[PDB]
Amino acid sequence: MMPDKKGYIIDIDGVIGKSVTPIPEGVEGVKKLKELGKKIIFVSNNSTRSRRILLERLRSFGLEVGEDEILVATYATARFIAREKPNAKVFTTGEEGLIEELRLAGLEIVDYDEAEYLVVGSNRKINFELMTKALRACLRGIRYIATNPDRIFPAEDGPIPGTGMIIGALYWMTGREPDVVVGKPSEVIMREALDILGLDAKDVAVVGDQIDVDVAAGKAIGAETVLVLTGVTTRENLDQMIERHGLKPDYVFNSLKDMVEALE
Amino acid sequence: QSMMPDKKGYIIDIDGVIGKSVTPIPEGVEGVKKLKELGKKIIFVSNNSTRSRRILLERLRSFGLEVGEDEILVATYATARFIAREKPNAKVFTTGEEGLIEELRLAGLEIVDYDEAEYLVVGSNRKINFELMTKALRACLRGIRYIATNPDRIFPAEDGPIPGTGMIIGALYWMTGREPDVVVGKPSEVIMREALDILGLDAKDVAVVGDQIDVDVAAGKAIGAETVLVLTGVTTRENLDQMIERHGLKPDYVFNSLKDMVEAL
Ligand SMILES: [Cl-]
Ligand SMILES: [Cl-]
Ligand SMILES: [Cl-]
Ligand SMILES: [Cl-]
Ligand SMILES: [Cl-]
Ligand SMILES: [Cl-]
Ligand SMILES: [Cl-]
Ligand SMILES: [Cl-]
Ligand SMILES: [Mg+2]
Ligand SMILES: [Mg+2]
Repeated sequence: MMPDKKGYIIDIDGVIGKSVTPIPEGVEGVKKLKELGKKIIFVSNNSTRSRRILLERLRSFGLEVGEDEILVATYATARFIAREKPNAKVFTTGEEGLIEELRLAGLEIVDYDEAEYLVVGSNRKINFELMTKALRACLRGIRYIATNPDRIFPAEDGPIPGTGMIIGALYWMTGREPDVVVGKPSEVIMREALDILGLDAKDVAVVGDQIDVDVAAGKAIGAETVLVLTGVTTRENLDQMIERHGLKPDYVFNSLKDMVEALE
Repeated sequence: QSMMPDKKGYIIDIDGVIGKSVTPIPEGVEGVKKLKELGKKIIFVSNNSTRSRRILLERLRSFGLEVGEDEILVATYATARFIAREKPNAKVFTTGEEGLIEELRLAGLEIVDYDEAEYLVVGSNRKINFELMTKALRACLRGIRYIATNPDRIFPAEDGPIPGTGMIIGALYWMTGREPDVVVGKPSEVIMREALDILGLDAKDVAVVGDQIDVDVAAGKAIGAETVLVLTGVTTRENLDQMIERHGLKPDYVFNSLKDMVEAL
């Protein structure tokens, strides 16, 4: 059996690029998928970059990509809120790229005492007072959205905290988890992706480099899952990752290029 | 019971009882003076993870109290000595502030980076940042022995709730699945049994006095000591029933202030 579908939900980091640098076989793979006429949407959990920046990044990899072909957690979070409550007042722990999207969606950036929504995103400049403000917003009982649940972001010099750090802190202090988690493996971003694709899950494959994020995301919407080995998961650690995370992908390929070549 | 039975010793919380931050509570200060005149053994037990024993001694003396080193057991000191006893000169990595670092050094411990540490020591830090949390994460992931100064999730500061040391505990648990191996501060038995061992008294002869049901009353219950709640701090006459209900525990005695407890003997 081959992973031959009408549409593809494709993770960026570890599949198509690593930070600002392209993964050559990932790029080749996406180009050939596009040439075959498949519908593609890139889905990213990035909580600090705007849709604009990631579109520019993909184009710098040599890809032809339109606005509708990228769904990033910053944008998806802002949108989600704007649909619920146009011009909502939001207090955020997050960074400029998230703030950019919140503003583009018509939302008003305010302090915790004025907020209608608490929006948790990662912040490299997080500090004790921002955490105090988030704590108090939490205790006010206002609607609480998180951009993505990632506990640990796998970086080259080692693990660093993800948005999950703030989520964890707030849960421990108040007993409150987010009302809504947007990013993978949440169904929120995934179902929005299906919507944008205009396809049901049976006609979609979800492609990524993390079993706990991408494969779990596919499982959550009942789409077939493809794990590539160009990112976090390797030939060396594959069996251990399957064990650690408790899920097996439907397919494993060295890179996206190999997945596409399996369609011929 | 409106009257207080005569205990040989007292474990007394500071914040909300004797002072609020650097400001004395006159009825608390007077209560301590009177207990000392009665010849009762006293130890102040504080969950403060940012201040050294040196600084809290100075603070109590600034309230006009005559207090010795052995009469204060603060979580910074208690944590450092707990570790040093287990492993003299242990290498430690900490998230804490200068006050904790001071006590760790005074106990003979070596402050090192996360990759060399034998213990992870979690204390609150008002200058907490992403780099420090990265370091803590990595120390935590190594599986090394992990001690927390105190478990307080929320610290009841004068101008509204602020995060406690439990913020960092919470973050690390969520990211790694690990809770501290040992929690030192109240309501943990660790600091409380050390207090009993400084007093040279069994719990049956000691009352534990504080302003928080979830910390001070819980602490006394954990060692089987009678509990006294004063109303000079977090708990008030107005919110008392709400606090019993929220925290799920009843103190043995309630007095408006430490002075009133002492007068009821
Ligand atoms: Cl980035
Ligand atoms: Cl990304
Ligand atoms: Cl392209
Ligand atoms: Cl993240
Ligand atoms: Cl203080
Ligand atoms: Cl204190
Ligand atoms: Cl200090
Ligand atoms: Cl604290
Ligand atoms: Mg990835
Ligand atoms: Mg207190």
